[PDB]
Amino acid sequence: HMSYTWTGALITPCAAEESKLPINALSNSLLRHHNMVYATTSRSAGLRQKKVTFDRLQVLDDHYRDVLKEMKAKASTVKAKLLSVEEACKLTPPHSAKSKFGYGAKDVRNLSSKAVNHIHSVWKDLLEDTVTPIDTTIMAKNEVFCVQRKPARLIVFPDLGVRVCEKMALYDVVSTLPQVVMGSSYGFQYSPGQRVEFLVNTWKSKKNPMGFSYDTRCFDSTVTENDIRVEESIYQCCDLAPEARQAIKSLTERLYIGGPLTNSKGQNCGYRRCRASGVLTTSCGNTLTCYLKASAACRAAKLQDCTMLVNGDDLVVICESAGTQEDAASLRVFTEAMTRYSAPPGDPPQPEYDLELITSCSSNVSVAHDASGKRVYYLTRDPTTPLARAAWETARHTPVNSWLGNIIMYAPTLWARMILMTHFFSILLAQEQLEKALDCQIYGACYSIEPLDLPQIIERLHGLSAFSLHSYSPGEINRVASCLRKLGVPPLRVWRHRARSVRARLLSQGGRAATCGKYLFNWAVKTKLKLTPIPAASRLDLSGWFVAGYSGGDIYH
Ligand SMILES: O=c1c(C2=Nc3ccccc3S(=O)(=O)N2)c(O)c2cc(F)ccc2n1CCC1CC1
Repeated sequence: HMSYTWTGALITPCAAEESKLPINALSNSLLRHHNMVYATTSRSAGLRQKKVTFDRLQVLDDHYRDVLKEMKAKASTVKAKLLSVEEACKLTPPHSAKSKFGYGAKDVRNLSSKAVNHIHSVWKDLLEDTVTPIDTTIMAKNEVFCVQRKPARLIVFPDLGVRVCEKMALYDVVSTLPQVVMGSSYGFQYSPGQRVEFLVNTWKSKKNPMGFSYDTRCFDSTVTENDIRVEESIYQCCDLAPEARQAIKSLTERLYIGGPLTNSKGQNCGYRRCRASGVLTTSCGNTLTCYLKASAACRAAKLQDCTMLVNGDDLVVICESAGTQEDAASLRVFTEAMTRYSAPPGDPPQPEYDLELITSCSSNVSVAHDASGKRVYYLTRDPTTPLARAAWETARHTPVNSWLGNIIMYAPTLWARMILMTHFFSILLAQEQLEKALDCQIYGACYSIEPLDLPQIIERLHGLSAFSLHSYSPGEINRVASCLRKLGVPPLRVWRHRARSVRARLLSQGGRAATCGKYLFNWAVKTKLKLTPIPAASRLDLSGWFVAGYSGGDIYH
């Protein structure tokens, strides 16, 4: 029951790929250890293929079926609607990969006759045929990391026409069903601050809290045909139009369960029998399957008063401690059960008795103080990957601006405020591009955002306290400082000096620019200004933000 079979044809690129960090006049102001930063390319795709190709065995017991029955009971309450062709078209990113059949994303977005006629033909084919495997493209992702090299991850996706049809059939389902089935355990319904609140309140709900993260090794490749059919059975519990039931069956049989892999040159590379990383249901499917396996494993291990938090393949569990020795024993049983369910561990899970020591969604809770001196919890992460990616983006325009996503999601953090805000506002100022909209990605969806709207966006997501936090923990400060030394980034004292300059330059611009100076860089002046609620912030349409995850799902706004 192999995750993949291969022909020996290579996974090929679409254009020249760079692995070495490009350097321009701005690079050394941010990062001097250029050799630490690299991008993955198709040259490492063979190594990735070896890692993700293996046999999956699955033994399913009564705990698994009991949890599944409960999930299906909750799913039965969901009513989901078909999207119109127009609605689905307007969800397509402007720079989404063009179709092989003679039209592109902008043709889709404009509702061109050619595009709309083809989408109708694809839809009719889904209704009429529930058996023929749907072709997919396989490509090596180009992502940036700091050394200590990862092989490229693989992306697998069907044609643009099919992607639009997935939205028509499943957008409402994948946006609504997860929170109904999993309630407060569904992670993608939370902003960063909401996630912190849930984690803190859950920790406090236990007499003697214990928590752990669980890392499944190569999750997508552990997902079996069984798993994908079980997912479909959950979708079909919803109140759906008959037409939608048929399209969902067809997509499951023809696309989600598996299909042929074609490289960028049109050659057959092999066949997939595990999760595709580039379909609409990747996020919802991984979340449901992870929750199902983990909930059943909790029961196997007799964990007391378990509360889970699930975002795709990323899992956190907080429960009542039965003692340190008993806790470690329970985790072994948990892992054994997950392994039987085809979710074997990467790193073995570790019990933690301090909430700040748990990492999940690459992040941890930490504590700072607000302007009144109150202790406030907030979400942070190790800044190594953010800074490596920011270095790349200093010298190259990319389709997704990680620095922008990171400023939005980690606005309250020491590193996002002192380094990312300072560095990028200085660059944009110099080019007068503050008002130019940029694409970023949050929970898998693409947003087009004007940097000048950051103050209002931050206030809405994090509150005004994001502009006032200070007295960060020694642990957090020490981690940031050591990261800077590692990458050869100037120390925080240099960044404070630069932020005073950037703040003054923004204030001299007037308007929204001055608001950025005032709010984003109040921390850099000795005599702070008041900072009152921004009237524009109460006006922003942040509907669609933090409802669901759509990683690989080709979703825009
Ligand atoms: O977890 C993320 C995700 C995210 N997490 C995921 C976790 C598991 C599966 C799929 C995703 S995903 O591809 O949908 N995206 C982001 O897209 C993200 C983007 C930012 F710009 C900054 C931080 C981000 N974080 C950490 C923030 C923490 C509240 C959860």
